[PDB]
Amino acid sequence: MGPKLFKPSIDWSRAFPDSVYWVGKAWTISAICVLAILVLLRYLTPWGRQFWRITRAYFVGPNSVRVWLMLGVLLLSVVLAVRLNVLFSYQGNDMYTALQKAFEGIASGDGTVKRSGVRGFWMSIGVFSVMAVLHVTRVMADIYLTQRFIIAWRVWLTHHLTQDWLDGRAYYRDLFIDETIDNPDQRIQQDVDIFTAGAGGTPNAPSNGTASTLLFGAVQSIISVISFTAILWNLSGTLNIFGVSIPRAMFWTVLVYVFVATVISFIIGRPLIWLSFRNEKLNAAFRYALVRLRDAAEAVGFYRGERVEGTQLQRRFTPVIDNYRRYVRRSIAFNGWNLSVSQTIVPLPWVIQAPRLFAGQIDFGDVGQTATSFGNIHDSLSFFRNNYDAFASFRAAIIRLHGLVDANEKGRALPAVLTRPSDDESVELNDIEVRTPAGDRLIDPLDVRLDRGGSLVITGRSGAGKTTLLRSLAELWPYASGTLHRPGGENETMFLSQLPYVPLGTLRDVVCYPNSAAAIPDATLRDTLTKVALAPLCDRLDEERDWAKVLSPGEQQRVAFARILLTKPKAVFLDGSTSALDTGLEFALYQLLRSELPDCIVISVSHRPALERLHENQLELLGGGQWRLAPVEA
Amino acid sequence: MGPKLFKPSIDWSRAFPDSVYWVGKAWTISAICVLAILVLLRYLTPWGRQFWRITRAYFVGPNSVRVWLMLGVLLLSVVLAVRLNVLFSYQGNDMYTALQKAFEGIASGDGTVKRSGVRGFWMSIGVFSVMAVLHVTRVMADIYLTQRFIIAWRVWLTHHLTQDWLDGRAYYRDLFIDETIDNPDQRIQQDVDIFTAGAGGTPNAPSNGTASTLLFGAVQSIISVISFTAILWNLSGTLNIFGVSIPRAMFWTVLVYVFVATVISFIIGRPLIWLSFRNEKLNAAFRYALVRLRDAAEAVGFYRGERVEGTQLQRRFTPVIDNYRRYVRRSIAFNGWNLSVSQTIVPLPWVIQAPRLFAGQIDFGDVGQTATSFGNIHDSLSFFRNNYDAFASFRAAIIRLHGLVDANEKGRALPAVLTRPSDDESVELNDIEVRTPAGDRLIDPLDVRLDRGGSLVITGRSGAGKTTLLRSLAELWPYASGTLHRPGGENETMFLSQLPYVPLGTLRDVVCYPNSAAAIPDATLRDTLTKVALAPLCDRLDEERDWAKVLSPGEQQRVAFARILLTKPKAVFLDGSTSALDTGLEFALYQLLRSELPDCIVISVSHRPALERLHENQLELLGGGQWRLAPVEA
Ligand SMILES: Nc1ncnc2c1ncn2[C@@H]1O[C@H](COP(=O)(O)OP(=O)(O)OP(=O)(O)O)[C@@H](O)[C@H]1O
Ligand SMILES: Nc1ncnc2c1ncn2[C@@H]1O[C@H](COP(=O)(O)OP(=O)(O)OP(=O)(O)O)[C@@H](O)[C@H]1O
Ligand SMILES: [Mg+2]
Ligand SMILES: [Mg+2]
Repeated sequence: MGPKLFKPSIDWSRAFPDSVYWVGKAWTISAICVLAILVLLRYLTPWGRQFWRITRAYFVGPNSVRVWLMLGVLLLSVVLAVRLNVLFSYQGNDMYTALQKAFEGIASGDGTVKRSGVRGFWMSIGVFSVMAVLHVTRVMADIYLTQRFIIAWRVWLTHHLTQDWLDGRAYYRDLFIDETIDNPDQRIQQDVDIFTAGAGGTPNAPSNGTASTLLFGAVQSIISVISFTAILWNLSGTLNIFGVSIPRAMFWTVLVYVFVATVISFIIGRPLIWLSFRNEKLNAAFRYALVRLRDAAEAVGFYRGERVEGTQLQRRFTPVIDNYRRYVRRSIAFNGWNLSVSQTIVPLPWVIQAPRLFAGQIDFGDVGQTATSFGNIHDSLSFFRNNYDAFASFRAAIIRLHGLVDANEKGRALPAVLTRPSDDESVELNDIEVRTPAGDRLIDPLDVRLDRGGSLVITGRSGAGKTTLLRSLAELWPYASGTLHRPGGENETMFLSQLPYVPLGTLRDVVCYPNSAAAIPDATLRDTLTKVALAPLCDRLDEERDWAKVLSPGEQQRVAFARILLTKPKAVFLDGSTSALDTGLEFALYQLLRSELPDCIVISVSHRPALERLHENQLELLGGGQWRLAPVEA
Repeated sequence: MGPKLFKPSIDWSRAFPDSVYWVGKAWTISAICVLAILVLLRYLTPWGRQFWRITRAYFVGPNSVRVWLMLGVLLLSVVLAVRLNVLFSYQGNDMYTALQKAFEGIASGDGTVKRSGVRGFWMSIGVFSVMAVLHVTRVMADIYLTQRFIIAWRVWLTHHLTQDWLDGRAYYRDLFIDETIDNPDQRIQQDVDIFTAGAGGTPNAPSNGTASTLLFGAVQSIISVISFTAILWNLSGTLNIFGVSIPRAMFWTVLVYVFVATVISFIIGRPLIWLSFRNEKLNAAFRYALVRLRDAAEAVGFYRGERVEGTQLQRRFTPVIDNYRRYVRRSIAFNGWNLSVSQTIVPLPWVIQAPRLFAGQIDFGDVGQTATSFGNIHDSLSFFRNNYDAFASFRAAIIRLHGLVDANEKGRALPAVLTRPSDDESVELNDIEVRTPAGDRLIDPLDVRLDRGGSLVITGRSGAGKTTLLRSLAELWPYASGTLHRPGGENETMFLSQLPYVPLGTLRDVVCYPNSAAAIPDATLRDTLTKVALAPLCDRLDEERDWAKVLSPGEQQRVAFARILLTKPKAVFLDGSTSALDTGLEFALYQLLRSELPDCIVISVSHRPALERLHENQLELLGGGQWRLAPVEA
């Protein structure tokens, strides 16, 4: 309380050479405990145990020597933010220190403290011109850095998940597992963005800095409590209320005040998670019902069915807007509580340090410098309930993804049929039985053996087990028993489907489907198209329009016979394959196939009685188990 | 500058009875010009001319007497926010007025102004206890109101758009228009939320108040400039810089300072729109390539095609992350400019009103009350460039939707075939010619006439014009010419498709497809299923699993013959319909159809030569135009 002209808090020279040493002391002692508190979170927390299984291999191994070095700069770019906020309070003390001398020198009649109290006011603006360029050049050097880390996380994670999805035929076997999951188109396109952005339940947009990320919004709000506690601890008073006498009231009041409002802020947003998990599923079972309609547009027009289908969208839409009107009724009562507790504390330090100012105990700088600090350590400890709803939707993005990796791990543990390679050319099978998930019986244990040159046709009933035998002989059906010896290899067992399939790309990839695009010489790609009477498609081989609804269904089978000859297998199975072709061109194709390929074991399924002149054995399924194998004659 | 104890600015009694009259004066004079400035925006602005065509009928007509009454309360709940912010400055003047008397009474030796200067300090907290409950009970009474307006906008708009999509067979004819649009599954599920939320390019989440909406963030930032200009205008000084002498410098400096930084903030974010339109299309042509894979899972397994399809996702993914690394390079240089101009103005009023305080011109209240006002009218005029990027993505949500309503209006202006109702039972056609969009010729102008009891089969070549004639006779194909007389009605011309189709719902809707669910008596729904040998599906009629991949393709045709008999038409066309059934059950079905329905004009397309014993006429297409019509014998 001395009548000296002006006393600055710090010397302001040897201030920058001293504020570099504190950063170097507070970097390492933060990092070597942050790694400990993360490693302690991986083991003993059930929302974080499922985190490491999702994104394991990106952090260990040899390639992760660059990710940690990118991560280690962002801790520096947070300590450098706390160190500026300390000096923004140490500057703001001096204005309210100098403006008391500059006032009372006028009323006291002094002429040497008014002249020497205003020299401090033209000093404290001199700090606010260099501590305000470093604040602007930091934030613009922070948006660019944290926008080049999550890109290299997303572009690796959405490649790691797809290769595990379609690795082991797990894109088909997931429909037979017990606790089935739904619409995996959303867990790759959409819910990898929210999981790797870390912000909320919202995808990232190019303005998210470090201060809006759930991991780095916490370490910034823990360092900024340890650093701002050495100032208030030697500033509070001994408030003697009735009863007991508190030694330091201001520092110990906020610590019990935050704790009561923290526990109440956790038992309100408790079912807030499962109301934000259903909203991402009900708005994904709605967008499937339109994509099923769009590329089925031809068959709905012939039926005039625009009044039944109009009921289904209203039946699948109305539980979305009904599961939103009880989700907005929860996130008002929770958000109305964390506003009514962050307002009724703001005129607190102005009344506990009020009578110590009208008496000469302090000198008007400490009131403002106390208000700035109490409005900082209370807000930075208020991070752990004011950002709870933006953690809830994030925790519904970890369960949603973890239900995919642990659904194609249980997708390959179902039984199948064992295959072994033959020695030269033979298709034999010892015993094969197949069933139905209801628990029926289709085929009894049967036996057959075929050699290099041979043929076989399978006829039977209308819908009693004729494709299921083909679905079980390629390791694609779960309920079966037996073995198989095949002429194995890479592409030596070519199947075809009862319904035709085309790919998505250009016309150069529609004809060479199992092979790649450039592995076929273009000089004789067009020549084999003339052998199957597709002359007017020899041109326009480099178009780009979709071929799903352009070609006829009778034109998608003659292109498959071009797919057979461009791979040259030895164990071709094919069913249907002439559902639209007339008689007169079919056996011409078969006499072409026999004369271009001498020895391929043709195994077919047909209904019209005009193919038995081309096969030497015949298997008939009477349905229910009784089968008969016989050679044909005349 | 009087030495009186304390002078409050307003009387603080008859303050609430006077602050109600100003709200009533500032409500109507705001509304009757806001309607004018909106009506002037509808006509003469090309981003707003397309706005009224999207959402026209929700604002005119008889039902819109409730929407305007819901809208008129939110203007009151914004004027009530500006009127509190005026008094938050009129309160904050009094602290810095009283704390000068309370200081200089200590140094001057006075004992009757120190005692009577501190009584003002225990008055200005008495205002901060009632003007802080009304701030909390307003915001929590504002989140609830604006969350029940956009729900009743979304739940009407996403119903208005779908009924216009599939009204006039415009879900199929859009593939023949000139400037084709893509993936209309996204313009209904996703891009109705951003258009009706009004916030940014982000969907709404249940914490958006009035202060985060592009319409009501502007009227709140125009009233709050007219109201805060009567205070600074009688407070600035006459700053005599070298050269000319400005009469009122502080008020006229900010007005030319915002204008220079506003024009520069518009020529930086100029191509920011078309970089935020491509991001919503490239992340919607990626989510189609997985939904095409998921329900095509059977045919890919037989082909082992997991290496070509793995190239296509990487070919369709990499221009998404490449159209993001030049979008983050634009929204840093723009966002680095509107931060470097909202920082270099903040120590301005502390240095223009500095020497008027160390001399006794003003009395330390006006410095703070000037700083609070200059940090308010500068920020509220800074709304029109600090919220420009969140307008750009919104303007890419109006073009994206307007390309849908103006794409099924041009989707029904294509030519077709004219139909007229017959008198009793007759299918005649005068002349019909059909073509191909390349400009080929399929069928010459032909003629045929059929009566009550009759039949016809159409055979021909492999893929030369046999379904296109059926696609043009139901007003579904654009390139055709001619007329038709039909036995019309509601459901008296039933077609079938060459590929079978099932609906999505339960098993009660898979068999009664053009009719509704409850319009069929359940006592005889099961009895007609026994006539087509579907006995073991008579049970389990109320299941819920999807029937796309459960039934066989040979089982989806015998259920269609149950769809025919449950509607009883007179002019049934059917093609294929026996692609999987063996001989022996087919003519049993036809002799069932002839014996349950006596007179229906059966018109079929078939390839196997076993149906000509059931028809009396026959049309043969030789391909290229030459056709022949003849009766069959033996
Ligand atoms: N974009 C297109 N949309 C529809 N048809 C096309 C298109 N481009 C070409 N076409 C022609 O349409 C014909 C399809 O014929 P249609 O629709 O009658 O099937 P189809 O010949 O009856 O098949 P099938 O005879 O095997 O049952 C093809 O021959 C093809 O030349
Ligand atoms: N969820 C299911 N998945 C697969 N098959 C099922 C399922 N439920 C029942 N099935 C049985 O599978 C049989 C389908 O037979 P398959 O797959 O061999 O077709 P298909 O009988 O060859 O058809 P078609 O003989 O007309 O070509 C049906 O008879 C049905 O009883
Ligand atoms: Mg089958
Ligand atoms: Mg056809």
